[PDB]
Amino acid sequence: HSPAELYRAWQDLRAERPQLRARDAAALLQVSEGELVASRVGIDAVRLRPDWAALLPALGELGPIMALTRNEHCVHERKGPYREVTVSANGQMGLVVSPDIDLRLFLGGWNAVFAIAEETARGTQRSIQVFDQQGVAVHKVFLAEASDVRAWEPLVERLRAAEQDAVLALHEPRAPAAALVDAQIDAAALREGWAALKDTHHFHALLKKHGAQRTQALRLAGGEWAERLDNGDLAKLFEAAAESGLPIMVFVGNAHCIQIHTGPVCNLKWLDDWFNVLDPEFNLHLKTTGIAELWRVRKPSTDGIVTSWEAFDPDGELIVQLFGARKPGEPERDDWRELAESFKAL
Ligand code: HEM
Repeated sequence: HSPAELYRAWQDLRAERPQLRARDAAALLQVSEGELVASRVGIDAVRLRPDWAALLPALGELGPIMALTRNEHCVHERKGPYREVTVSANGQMGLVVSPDIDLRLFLGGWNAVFAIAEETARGTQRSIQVFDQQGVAVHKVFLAEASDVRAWEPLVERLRAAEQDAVLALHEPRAPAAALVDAQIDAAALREGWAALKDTHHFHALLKKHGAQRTQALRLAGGEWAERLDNGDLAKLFEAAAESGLPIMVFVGNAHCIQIHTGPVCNLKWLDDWFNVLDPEFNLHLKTTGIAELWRVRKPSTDGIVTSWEAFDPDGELIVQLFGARKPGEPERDDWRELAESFKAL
């Protein structure tokens, strides 16, 4: 097929199935979302340069936006101004640090970026959308009610790519080391290192060190460090936290982007298999059925023990993580720890 052909095929599908979102439609059309979006260029999308160092700070020009980051089973939507942005010297790491938009950006796999200005009945819905080497969405930022609409066009023109294009280059997915079996992991060393952890940020390196998958290490850590929970407990913890006003942290990401909410959750709702947070500045959409394992995890650090809940899919990938709200230098709060431990292990 061609990009003109793809665009047409998609519009035909959406006419048939207006509930279908871009990501769903792309799958039905047997292409990546990135490809689908590129089929839009010259119609209602403009391809931008992948110049993250200029683009990311510039989004701050737009005022309050909505940032959307998801994986297969969980969608995180947070509202606020896109600041404060810092991008590393080597241009491979980005941060957005603020009480609202709070992001960790791993720019290396970021491949293509488009500015979309989509006709609505009456207005136009504008978004910046980023895609990875495989065409899978990385991160999106949506203009909303309160955005500075006049920043839009100058931003697009400044970042507009020379070759507008509608094809999109994609790379074949890169090496998966085969997992070791549990019996091949040095469990004592891993536990020793676990006990020695000084900052929750060092966890990743610890896994790399012993060659263990994250779920695998939890399994081998022992009950004092990690315990499996009934999968249905996660929604219940949200419900209990809603009940008390406890400020929590909710981490949701994919291989290339992590988005964080800090604060309480208040308004919660089920719709079918979806468990939802539905607050004015924060929406969360969790497909509970996609959760294969749920762990309570405890990690030592310089600020003391940090307790979190970590939900995984069938592939061993993290859906969402919960912590208590905390500043580096402060220990976690008792109310959080009490709630996190209140639930019975399997
Ligand atoms: C700039 C200041 C930063 C602040 C204030 C911050 C704050 C936090 C806090 C409070 C937590 C949870 C509580 C704790 O574990 O101590 C956390 C966890 C985390 N942060 Fe950061 N962070 C920062 C920078 C970064 C950076 C640069 C990265 C790069 C990836 C990152 C990635 C993570 C990840 C993955 C976790 C989850 C840890 C786990 O698995 O236990 N953060 N951060």
